Amino acid sequence: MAISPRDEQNRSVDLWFAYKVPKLTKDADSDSASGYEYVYYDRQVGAVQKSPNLMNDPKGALFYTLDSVFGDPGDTTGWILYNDEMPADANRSNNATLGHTKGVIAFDIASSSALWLLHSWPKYASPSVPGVPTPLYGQTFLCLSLDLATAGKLAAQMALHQQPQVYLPRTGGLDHTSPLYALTQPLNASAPGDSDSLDFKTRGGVPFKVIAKNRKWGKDFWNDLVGPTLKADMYVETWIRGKIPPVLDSDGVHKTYDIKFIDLRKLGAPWAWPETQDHAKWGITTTDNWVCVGDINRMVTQEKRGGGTIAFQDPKLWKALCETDLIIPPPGKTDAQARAMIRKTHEP
Amino acid sequence: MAISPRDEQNRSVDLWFAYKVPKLTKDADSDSASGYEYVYYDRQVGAVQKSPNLMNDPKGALFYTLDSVFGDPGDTTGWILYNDEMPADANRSNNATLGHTKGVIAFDIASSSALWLLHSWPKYASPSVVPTPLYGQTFLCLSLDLATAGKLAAQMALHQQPQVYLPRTGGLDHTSPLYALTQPLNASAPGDSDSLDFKTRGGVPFKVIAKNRKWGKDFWNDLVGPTLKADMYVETWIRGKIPPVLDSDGVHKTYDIKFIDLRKLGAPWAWPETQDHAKWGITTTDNWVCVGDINRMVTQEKRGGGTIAFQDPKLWKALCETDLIIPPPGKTDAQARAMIRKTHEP
Repeated sequence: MAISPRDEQNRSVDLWFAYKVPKLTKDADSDSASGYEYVYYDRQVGAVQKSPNLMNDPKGALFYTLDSVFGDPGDTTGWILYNDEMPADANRSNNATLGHTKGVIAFDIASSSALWLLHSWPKYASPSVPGVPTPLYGQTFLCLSLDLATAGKLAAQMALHQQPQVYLPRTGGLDHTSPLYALTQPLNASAPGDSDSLDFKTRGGVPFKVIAKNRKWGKDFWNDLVGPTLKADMYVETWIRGKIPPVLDSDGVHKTYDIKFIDLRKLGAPWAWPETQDHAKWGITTTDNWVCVGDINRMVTQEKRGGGTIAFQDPKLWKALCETDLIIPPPGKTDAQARAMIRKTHEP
Repeated sequence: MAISPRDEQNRSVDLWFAYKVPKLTKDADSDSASGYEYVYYDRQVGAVQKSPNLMNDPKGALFYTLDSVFGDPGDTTGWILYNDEMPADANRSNNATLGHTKGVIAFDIASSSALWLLHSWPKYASPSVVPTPLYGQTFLCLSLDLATAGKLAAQMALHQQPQVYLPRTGGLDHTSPLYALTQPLNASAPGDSDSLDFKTRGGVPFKVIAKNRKWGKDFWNDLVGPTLKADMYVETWIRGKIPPVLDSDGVHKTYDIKFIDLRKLGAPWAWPETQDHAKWGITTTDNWVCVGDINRMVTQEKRGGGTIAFQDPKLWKALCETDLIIPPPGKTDAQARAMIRKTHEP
């Protein structure tokens, strides 16, 4: 009854991760993937595996987690929802200056418990309308078990840097002095620095960092902030960070050759797809097993808006994500030539 | 020194059209096309053919036309520039409630002459100062008299509501509709669309068919087609996103399916329609060619914009024959065409 992430069988769990696949076409009558299939990971199952559920079913870690919050809240249960693209039932108009951060912070004062769900779905989530979010993209999800003090400290950072667009909150009787309450009130883009990083732990003791940029930041979020904060290089060499132009097949006909693919087949999830059909808001380091899941994608071109990423160390998840790389060269080209075309997208 | 479109040899011409190719690559070290190559058409040459020039050269119809305006203007020469994405030297934030329209109206009051250049480049043009080469684009440039340019300006003030920047009035009287286009656009438009008939100085009839920000229907099938009393040729248009499709190696990939192919016009390139601004269309009969501000996507913002429509059997046939359909692996031409039509769904 304390607020907690829920796993695939509705059991309380300290942390979970999911990678949802995009909608993928088999033929005119059927999809290979609807876009709600996913792989699931937590440290109890100990492996990244294909889920038997669809994410929009009323089953699986996402539903069980959010239903445990919204379904029958206590007198001191509350929540903060935010999204730069709010769902249709939101209680405010859009503010285009706020951060491109999306998520849910839920809490219960009496039990001193909280959770944080990070996702990248536009128009999600709603506390009373099961909205149908888009199936078209690969996406990642991270859900963490928190104590109330950690949720408050996180909300204080977000009020300063990420500056999320908060909608339909429930305060559960919070003191107006609480940073959780302050996050529901108007924000001031005032901080003099351009970034911030904080250390936290889950209730289970798993260390993580929240690494944020604000509207002043104009450099490379990944190589100039995240990497240096982790004291490790981001593994970027096969990232798509811009557009590859159409590539010649033959006789002057140029086609999309994606070159870089994300491949989950080693995890029992029988799908591989272009990185351009992926939100690509995760990254790993080349050493020390850091996994980052967050608000900011891999494109060199970015807006001057707040946002951040969660970083934590996980050898098992790091290995699984490392092994999702798939490089397919265009016709007549080598692997080295394909890698050079990918790296060219890193040029501004 | 009367204002006029200039052709590929820097001679005055009543009308010209250009189709610029996107940047196209062979590998990381070589490109098949820089994205400044183009085919050119006017009624004097009477053929749609690849230009010897690049559009960023200090020659060719685009350079010669704009240089005849910006290069050494007389005291009565002026211009209205507009773009929903203003260039950097405007030093102003964009107003997203104004129209998609991009272009240049230039004029000289002493000679009662004007020209209209329609283009689709963001952040362009600037009277003193590199536009993206990444997309296929169309251009149209028309010779107008000052009265016609003012009638067009009056329509724009109501419907397209273009975002004007760095104007030069050339001493325009403030009661001119051209001058009003440089002032804040506050007039309320009646209805959600408008269509007007015009002619070039050379007598070529054209229509300007415009929607305003209250329009929420299909610009092409519900406004343009009915205005022209013809059907738009849309059956192979990409009007939405096609998901990745399964290949035999077990991986899902981008298959473009619909390509734009200029090889029969001497330009040895074909490319995905998704790498094309696709702001042109033709009808199935009566030889209508439309070049404008509005692309083919079903999803549209509620903002102003329009298209220029005129009849030209020669350009119509050239554009019609640029279709190229390539099915995904294992699929037939019929299945490919059904996948394209699927992008037309609401």
